Amino acid sequence: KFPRVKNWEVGSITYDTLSAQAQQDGPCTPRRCLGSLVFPEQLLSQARDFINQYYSSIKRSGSQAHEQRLQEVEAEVAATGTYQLRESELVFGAKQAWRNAPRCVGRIQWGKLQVFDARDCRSAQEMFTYICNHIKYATNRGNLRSAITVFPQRCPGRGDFRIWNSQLVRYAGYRQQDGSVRGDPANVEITELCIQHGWTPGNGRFDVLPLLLQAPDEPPELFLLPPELVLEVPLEHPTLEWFAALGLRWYALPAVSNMLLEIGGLEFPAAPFSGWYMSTEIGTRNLCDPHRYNILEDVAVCMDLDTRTTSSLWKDKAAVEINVAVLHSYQLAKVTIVDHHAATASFMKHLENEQKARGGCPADWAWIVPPISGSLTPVFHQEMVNYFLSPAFRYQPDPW
Amino acid sequence: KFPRVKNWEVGSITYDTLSAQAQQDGPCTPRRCLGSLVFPAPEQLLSQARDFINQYYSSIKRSGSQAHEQRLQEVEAEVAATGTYQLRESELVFGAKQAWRNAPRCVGRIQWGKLQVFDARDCRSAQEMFTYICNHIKYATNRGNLRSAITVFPQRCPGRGDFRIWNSQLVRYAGYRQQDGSVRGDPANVEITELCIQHGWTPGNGRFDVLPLLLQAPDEPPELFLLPPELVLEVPLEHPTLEWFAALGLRWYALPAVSNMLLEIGGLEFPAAPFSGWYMSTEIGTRNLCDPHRYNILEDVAVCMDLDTRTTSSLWKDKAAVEINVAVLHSYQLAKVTIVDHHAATASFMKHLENEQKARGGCPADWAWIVPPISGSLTPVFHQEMVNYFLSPAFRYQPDPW
Ligand code: HEM
Ligand code: HEM
Ligand SMILES: Cc1cc(N)nc(COc2cc(CCN3CCC(F)(F)CC3)cc(F)c2F)c1
Ligand SMILES: Cc1cc(N)nc(COc2cc(CCN3CCC(F)(F)CC3)cc(F)c2F)c1
Ligand SMILES: C[C@H](O)[C@H](O)[C@H]1CNc2nc(N)[nH]c(=O)c2N1
Ligand SMILES: C[C@H](O)[C@H](O)[C@H]1CNc2nc(N)[nH]c(=O)c2N1
Ligand SMILES: [Ca+2]
Ligand SMILES: [Cl-]
Ligand SMILES: [Cl-]
Ligand SMILES: [Gd]
Ligand SMILES: [Gd]
Ligand SMILES: [Zn+2]
Repeated sequence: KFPRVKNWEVGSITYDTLSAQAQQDGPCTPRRCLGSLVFPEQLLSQARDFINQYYSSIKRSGSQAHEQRLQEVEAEVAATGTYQLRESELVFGAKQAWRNAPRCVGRIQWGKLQVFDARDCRSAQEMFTYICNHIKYATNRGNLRSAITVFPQRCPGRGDFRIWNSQLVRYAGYRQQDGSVRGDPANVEITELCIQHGWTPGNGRFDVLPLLLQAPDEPPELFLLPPELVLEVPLEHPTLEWFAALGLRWYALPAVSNMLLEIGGLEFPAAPFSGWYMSTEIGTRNLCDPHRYNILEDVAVCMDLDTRTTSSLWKDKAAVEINVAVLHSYQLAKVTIVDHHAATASFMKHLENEQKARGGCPADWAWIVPPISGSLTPVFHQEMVNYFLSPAFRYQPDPW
Repeated sequence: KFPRVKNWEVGSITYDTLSAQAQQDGPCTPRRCLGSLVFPAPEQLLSQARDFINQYYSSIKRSGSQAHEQRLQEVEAEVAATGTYQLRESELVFGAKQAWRNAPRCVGRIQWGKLQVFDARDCRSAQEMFTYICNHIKYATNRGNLRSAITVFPQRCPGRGDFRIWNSQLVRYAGYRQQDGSVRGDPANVEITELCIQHGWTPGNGRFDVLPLLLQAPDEPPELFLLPPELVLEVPLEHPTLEWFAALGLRWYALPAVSNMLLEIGGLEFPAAPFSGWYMSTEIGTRNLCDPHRYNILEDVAVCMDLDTRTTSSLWKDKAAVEINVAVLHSYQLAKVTIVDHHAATASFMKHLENEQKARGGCPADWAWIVPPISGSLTPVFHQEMVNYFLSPAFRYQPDPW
């Protein structure tokens, strides 16, 4: 009943007792495992259990304020069918939802998160101001700070607050008459929407898209980001002088804007959150994936590698140097970044901390292990258990 | 519906209808996924046997034929009289290929139809067992042009012990528990090393001493057999442009030959059935030489490369690991020993998935084992969603016989 979990480098054994509290159901069955797939009024009951967590979390369970909050939420839903979080409960739910994210390797940071309460928002012009506060605060001139801004919860009968962009900062993706893409291929859909709802297309490879913000029961509105607000890093290499001339750049702040936040039965469909980057996210996935910028062969040609036989490992050598360029360029510009060795070493520490805090830690091995040098990191050798705890971030249908 | 599967590099979508035919259950539940864990009766014999016979007769496009009806009836009668049955030779060849085809953690399954099957079911002693194995090693090594092969020893049957091969692989390097607590040699092989000494093997003291074989005939303690040095093809490691690398004095063996799994065909179980293919270079380069709990040479190579090992942000570990993998591929190709790099291996596996989709409507695959241990997202299988499940016939783990 309690999964035995082994670390093969060390030989250490633990048992995951927290997986018993798995509140929902994942995609796997005894017949088949689907862990590799990317996407695979009684509201009182969720509301009740989250409060118990909260008061247990502050060592005030069954106590005075515990029983009062319970009858409070009961009355609020009885009167309207929904209820309101205390600002502190909102802070706690935000951090827990990060803490419970099985696919995030950055969770050693989960206690330090800046929660911006924006539930008093209405109109997209106010969304936009909340967002620029967030962006300015989180960027902090390159010394990055984690943050989330929470827009009003979904409620019955009412529209919804949605940010149509998947991230707050995204490069455009233009299609050409030869079928291909100039810019970021992942953004061809959001880019044509931006154009169609007003935006004037640039023509470069790193044109920052506008924001398509949507307030309850109106069409979305464009909002162009001030250029001094969006901090970017020109990519250069410590020793390959031609690398800079490739013209590659990326942005400082990874800020995800299209995931739904869920707390004690409440659902916040706009709650963007930001941290800082792991270097492999930029250098390996964003620039070297075949369906993203796909620059691997360009760099290999420039390094004078032999590209007509797979066994010279030219793909591997070019990838490492692109990651070195990324790390060097962010450091040179004093923008917070973390390499996959340091990050995976801190996730090991987080697993050990959580093994003592709550008896385990939900983790998705395929997303924890970095996309280069897998077995050179300690998490490759760590067995992991993936389950869904609440509160949580979840994917959600596109707003169309 | 069946599980919808997506390739993110191409955009394409398939449905894995084959998984619906999964018999034995895996370790996952709707509560929790254990996909990352390494190691998580007459009427059931007949239903497995029946299903296997049906598979065979589909393979040769003779389903429903008279021979198909008669072989089912034949198997039914033998189980009713003896409680077990015997495979025809053709069923055994087909069964061994299907088990390979069904193995979710093997990336080299493009080759599953080209497998040499040695029938050793009439083996009667440990000496005959050793002779079958030397012939296997000789056939498969083939002086460096490796050929896939399996030797099937007699099946488990009631009232008699199993044939077993105590070694996990036919060729392994000794790992000597050093006196100060460390290890000289391969640390993965400390247990089997100590069992060889205790069974009368006089050990050496190198880092690359080939272990002898411990073979167990039914109801008998294991017997010790020395592999003839001329049978064990080994490759000295050198680097194409790092001339000091040869001074490390690194070697690895040509032939990867797994000897401790159980083969299961139509309900029958073969506790000894060693199989061998050829290496993927990351198994030697990354895992066997750079795992911290294996030969753990990564820091030493990095210093000799004059890399800045005092901070992770220079990516010295990645750089050294690449050159170790370069050395392995260069050294095998120089010695004329078959080897495949992880880009070629994973590209051929993508071709296999597409054939299997057309042939059977799916393919069981364990993503964490198919994605190679370096450069994952640079290979195409990284971006391929996969469904993991158990089909039979199958290769299975089994308890250590001691
Ligand atoms: C502060 C430093 C952080 C680092 C280095 C980091 C790193 C990562 C990485 C590498 C992933 C895998 C994403 C991918 O490659 O597609 C991920 C996923 C995720 N992160 Fe973190 N992250 C950080 C902060 C945060 C914060 C502040 C939150 C929320 C409060 C968060 C919530 C999540 C969630 C929900 C996912 C899952 C998204 C998905 O499934 O694609 N992370 N993170
Ligand atoms: C012909 C070239 C072959 C290549 C390149 C190859 C490659 C591999 C690799 C890289 C793995 C992962 C193993 C690890 O990381 O330890 C694996 C596993 C496996 N292979 Fe293959 N293999 C080949 C032939 C064969 C053959 C001939 C068989 C059986 C007839 C076979 C059956 C298996 C099985 C059962 C596993 C999984 C073992 C486990 O669960 O630990 N392979 N193979
Ligand atoms: C705060 C933070 C820090 C950090 N360092 N990194 C992240 C990245 O978080 C995500 C990354 C991705 C990319 C993976 N992929 C994109 C296309 C797809 F949506 F189709 C499937 C998922 C999707 C998400 F939703 C995410 F939250 C977030
Ligand atoms: C035929 C063949 C070809 C090839 N190219 N390669 C292989 C490697 O097959 C295995 C290799 C190993 C040793 C590596 N390691 C042992 C401990 C562990 F079990 F924890 C994880 C795997 C164990 C197995 F069972 C295997 F099938 C086999
Ligand atoms: C198909 C496969 O599940 C998919 O490529 C996953 C695998 N692991 C990943 N890991 C991270 N960190 N990010 C990803 O987008 C993915 N993608
Ligand atoms: C804990 C983890 O599952 C373990 O280290 C696995 C990961 N993936 C692997 N994949 C392959 N092919 N071989 C392995 O030994 C492993 N080890
Ligand atoms: Ca045209
Ligand atoms: Cl990104
Ligand atoms: Cl091996
Ligand atoms: Gd040049
Ligand atoms: Gd040289
Ligand atoms: Zn699973």
